Amino acid sequence: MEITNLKSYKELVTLSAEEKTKDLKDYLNDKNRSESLIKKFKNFYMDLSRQRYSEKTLNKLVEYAEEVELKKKVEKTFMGEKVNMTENRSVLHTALRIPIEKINTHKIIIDNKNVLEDVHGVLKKIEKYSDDIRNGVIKTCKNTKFKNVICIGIGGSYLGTEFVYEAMKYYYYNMELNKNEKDQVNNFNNNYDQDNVFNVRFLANVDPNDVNRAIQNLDQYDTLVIIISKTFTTAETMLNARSIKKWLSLKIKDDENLSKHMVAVSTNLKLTDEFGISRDNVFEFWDWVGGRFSVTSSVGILPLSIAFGYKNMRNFLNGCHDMDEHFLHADLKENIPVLLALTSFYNSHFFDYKNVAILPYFQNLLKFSAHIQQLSMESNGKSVDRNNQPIHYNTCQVYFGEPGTNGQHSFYQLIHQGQVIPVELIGFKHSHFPIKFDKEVVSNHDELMTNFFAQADALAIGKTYEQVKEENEKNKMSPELLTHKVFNGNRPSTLLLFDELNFYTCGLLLSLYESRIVAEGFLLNINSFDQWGVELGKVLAKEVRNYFNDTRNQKKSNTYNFNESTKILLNYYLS
Amino acid sequence: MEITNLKSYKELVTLSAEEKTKDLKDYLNDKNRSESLIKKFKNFYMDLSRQRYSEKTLNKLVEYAEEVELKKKVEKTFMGEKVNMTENRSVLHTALRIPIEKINTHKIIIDNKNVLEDVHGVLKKIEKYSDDIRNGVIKTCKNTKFKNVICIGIGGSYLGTEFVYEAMKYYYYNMELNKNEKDQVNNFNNNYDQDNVFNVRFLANVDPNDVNRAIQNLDQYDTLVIIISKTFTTAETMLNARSIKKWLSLKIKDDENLSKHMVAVSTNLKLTDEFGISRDNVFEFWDWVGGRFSVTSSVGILPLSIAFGYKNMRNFLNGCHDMDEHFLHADLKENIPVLLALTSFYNSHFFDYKNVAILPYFQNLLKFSAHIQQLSMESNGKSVDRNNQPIHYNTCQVYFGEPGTNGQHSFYQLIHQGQVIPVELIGFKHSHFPIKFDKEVVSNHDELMTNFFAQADALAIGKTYEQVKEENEKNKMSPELLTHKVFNGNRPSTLLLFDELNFYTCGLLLSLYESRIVAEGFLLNINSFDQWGVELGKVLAKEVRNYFNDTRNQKKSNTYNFNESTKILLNYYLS
Repeated sequence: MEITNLKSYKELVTLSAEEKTKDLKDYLNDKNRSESLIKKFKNFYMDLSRQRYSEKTLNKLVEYAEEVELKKKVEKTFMGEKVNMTENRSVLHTALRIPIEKINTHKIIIDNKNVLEDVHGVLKKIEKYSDDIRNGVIKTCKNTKFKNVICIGIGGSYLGTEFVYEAMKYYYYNMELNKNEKDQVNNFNNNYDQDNVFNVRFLANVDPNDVNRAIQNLDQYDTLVIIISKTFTTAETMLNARSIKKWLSLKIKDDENLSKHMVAVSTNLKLTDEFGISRDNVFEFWDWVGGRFSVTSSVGILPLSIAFGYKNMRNFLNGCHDMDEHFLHADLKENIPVLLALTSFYNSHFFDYKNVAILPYFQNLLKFSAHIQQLSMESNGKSVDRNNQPIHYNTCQVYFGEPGTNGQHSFYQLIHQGQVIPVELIGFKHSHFPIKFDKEVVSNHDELMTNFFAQADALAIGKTYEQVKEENEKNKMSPELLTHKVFNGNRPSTLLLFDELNFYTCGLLLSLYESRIVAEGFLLNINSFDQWGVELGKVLAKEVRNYFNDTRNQKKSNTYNFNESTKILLNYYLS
Repeated sequence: MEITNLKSYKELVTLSAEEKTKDLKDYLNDKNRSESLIKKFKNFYMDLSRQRYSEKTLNKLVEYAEEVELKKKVEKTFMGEKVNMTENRSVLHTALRIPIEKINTHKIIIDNKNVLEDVHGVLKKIEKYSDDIRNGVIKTCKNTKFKNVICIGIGGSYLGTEFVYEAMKYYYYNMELNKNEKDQVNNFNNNYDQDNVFNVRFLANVDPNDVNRAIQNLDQYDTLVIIISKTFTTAETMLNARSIKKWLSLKIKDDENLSKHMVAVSTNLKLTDEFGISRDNVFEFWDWVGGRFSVTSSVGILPLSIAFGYKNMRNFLNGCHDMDEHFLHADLKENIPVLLALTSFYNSHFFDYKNVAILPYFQNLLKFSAHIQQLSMESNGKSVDRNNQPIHYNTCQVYFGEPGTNGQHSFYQLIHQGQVIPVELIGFKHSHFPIKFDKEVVSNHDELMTNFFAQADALAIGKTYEQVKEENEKNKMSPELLTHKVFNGNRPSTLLLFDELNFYTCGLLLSLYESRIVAEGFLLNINSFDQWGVELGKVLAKEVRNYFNDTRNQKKSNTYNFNESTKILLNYYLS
């Protein structure tokens, strides 16, 4: 039986029909409702009050989570049970961030071995290697300190890493290297050309234009190359790795010097060996770590500990861990990722809102949305349930976004007056670079933040035809045009307000979304952990590859059966 | 009367219901249909064959364009008629790219003046100024050549510019500065630290973290600052301008030296004067240039001619112009932007596909999607028709995307197996940085391109349960799991294949989308040219601004009426 047949789902269909006749502006006058829909965990508030439900409807959503046995399923995941039912695998990204003091108390036995011993064996290796790179114990072939890091990887092998890298770099440069303090503003004399300011680049696209971007103004002698691929056979990553090895070899000709400049994050020891990577330079991860959940494994912990130091990355892991513990243990009504997943499920299923806008009011979060896109869409963009039945109900929404105020000046016209798009706004009390001049009405960070509060309220409340008509008493615009100025309101939003974006809080933010996606897959009754949808395109691309090979070299080999359109475009492409 | 009442619309409702029972795989075996749905204009092919229509249904879409008088409306726009009916304004971004030889033959008289004289007066000023900056005639306060350009502007004042900047920079560095030739590959010795390699930065967010990113490792003495704002009062832009002027003044203390480092793109001559910008340093644009259509005015032409030289920008303008001429003059059945707009309208209205994925298989197009998002969403994300009637039918889709293969490794799981998302794939025959090693099966650019063809075909054809079952004869996966591997297909795509991404072709690409959006607004019967939806959020943010001002300074002023949730979060934010 499908989720749509559950008693609590059928009840939500009728409750949502009544919710559609209610205005958010009226709900926002109820202080009791606001107090119930605003939750606090550590250094942050989550505000669900601008969502189209009464406390009674949210209680029914909790009854739905109970009816699908969400807590039982989340617990099985954390315990190491084979919840990835199509690949028959465990899902243990949460084990990556369990701290050393819990190695025995929080043990997870897979194939008669405590997996936390493997987790910590790798983390100790990263701490040592990154400390050695940063202290100049490990040097380049010219006996100098490394200055650049090229990370080569696709999808999950870099998206999470780039999100964290861009989010944290200025906190690290400003608060740590430049020792900026909260009472001080206008730190324009901050130095960015000093020790341990690594020029980190992500070589993700197989497009050779991306190799061009990766190598731009870099000296091979200052560059460490990290190749991220579980199999060490990934087509794009490995072609990029071979290309970057050729670039390194333009200057670094000796194999032993070349091995000082290359590292791998992989388990294929045979292939890393063949590539010329030393054994001390291979960092492992496990099959129970999904690509889109891999940033807390060596995939992200190794390049981020090189860039920022292991101590900072340990704090990030503690953040992930504390949010994981909250997700597992908190009662559903007080469980932040669960309530966020229930809200998303409610908007998509009962209002048919098939989009989510991820809008952090923080420019350093410019790469967060791109990571959330894979994490959400690749996990939950499915059409077959956990009972192997093809399904027709809504699965994952389309996720998109740009940091505020950028997204605000780009596409909010549609968010206010076009199709309804639920938004998730993320804001902080403090900047990574506070600016304030004496004559200004507000600090620049306060100016940014006026929009964080106002946008959420404008979406919820709108502006009626009569309010537009009242303002027109002075404007005197032609009255037939007034309809163009109406804001219907009832456009939902979630507000996430943290005190500061530090390493610990960035961990809380990552785990919050990883937890939300895991909870949502169980609510949708789909497998969040596989990705069978990526196969067809790869198979067909291999056929085009062979055709390109035979055509470019004018050498017959393979049989081709291209459709009529592809034959016309291939002829143009190859002429 | 609404568009939904038109004879041809009512006919499309019934034709689309039959189209839903037809498979793209069958249509793709018809060479005649493929030849009809593949169009050629200059140096490119547009392939509409993987769209869910027969040639008969596309002819009905053309009858719909005729019934809404699309050609009459497009002609009125090009002629300078006040088609922006809510603001009573002309829409003349197409006049920005009319070449000098057509100044009289293609004249447009607005307020008894040929607007082409104003267009060319500004273009001549840009050519002279950019030539002078690039030849070192115009120097810094230290009598050296400028090295950096900080563009300060929001929304339309930078999105188009950043798209073109990122798209063209490597073509300019590789083909022009390094003189790379098409027969040669592996140009790893290309030099990027030479004359006229400008370090262009875009300061768009009011977040002070963006000021930090803009000034990172820059010397005030090498930096030219361009402030882009029609009114010179835009809150975010002007706070950023004041902040950057303070940063410049840390080293450049004299007003006359400060004026050598500052330029404005504005019409408010009183305010540019007050800011300390010299009269020769103010570049004008007109009210008939919409922000999201402003890249071909001084907004984009000035910073891009500094970065690349006016001659390159003149070729970009010629590209825009040639596509504009095609859009205006081509018969509807042979009109590329019209057919693209009709396809978009058809997918959204008749299939209820409310999303568009913009997927260029070219890393240098990494900023194209962000520009297309504003251009589409802000123009067409409306809910009131041209007859001032509130409407309930679909308007602009949600636009999103990442360049291929990046987007491919991120969210294509959903595009293949989750909700149906029409895609627009953009590819080139040549790279900006060709790479090829002797032992490789294909050049890196060919490897990228195998995916361009394969993805379009995989989306169209899918893979049936019986094809999955046949492959399982060897794999022997548990048979109940086979449903997870099915690809339903019939997922539509448009392919755009150009020979090369040069300045002229980048102009063709920009105009193609500007033309498509203009055509689509007329098909939707909405006003593509206004943006009343941005008002409410600004008004409410000003109230939060005053509250922040009174609270931070502990000084009473204004009356506040915040809802119950905002009061709770404001208290947290301010404590």
